[PDB]
Amino acid sequence: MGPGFDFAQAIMKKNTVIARTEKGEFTMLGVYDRVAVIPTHASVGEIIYINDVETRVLDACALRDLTDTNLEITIVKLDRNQKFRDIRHFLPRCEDDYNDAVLSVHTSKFPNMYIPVGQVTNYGFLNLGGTPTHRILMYNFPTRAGQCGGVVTTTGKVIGIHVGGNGAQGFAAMLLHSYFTD
Ligand SMILES: Cc1ccc(CNC(=O)C2CCC2)cn1
Repeated sequence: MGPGFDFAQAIMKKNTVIARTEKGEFTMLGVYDRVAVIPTHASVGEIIYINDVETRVLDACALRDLTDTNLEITIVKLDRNQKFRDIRHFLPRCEDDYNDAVLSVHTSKFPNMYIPVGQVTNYGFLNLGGTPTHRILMYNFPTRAGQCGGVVTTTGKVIGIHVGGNGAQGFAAMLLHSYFTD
């Protein structure tokens, strides 16, 4: 409907796949080459389904900060025959607050879904499903089951992936440029 949504749809059409693990279907953001991200609670194994194709996982790393605190981001390298458009130049370099964000989801259950979530707070610490978690972004939208892995964007930036909510607020893990240097 506006430049926020246009940015969102562009990231969603070229840089997302549907990932299926034993814990469900997730929106999965492709970042560059064969490297994508997913919430760590997806419990990625040796094999994952990508758009319903059986795919070997070449590497998976659950990120933690230098205090050894969960960040809820798993970086996955897929044995896929095709590279993602490199979007690393849309990743923020630092922890920050944002205005006017969109949360975008693409699954069997929620195809082509775009939610204007509004102001995003650098919340920091969250007890997420009983796990101490850092670098959490917060937005005042009642997000629901099925939205985990959804991409959080502003105009010009891919800032996070949706990892949970409490019925009134939603929570995203930050994406930082430093996670994807090579
Ligand atoms: C569906 C669609 C595709 C591309 C575009 C043009 N803008 C971009 O490519 C953005 C830079 C990162 C995403 C707009 N809408």
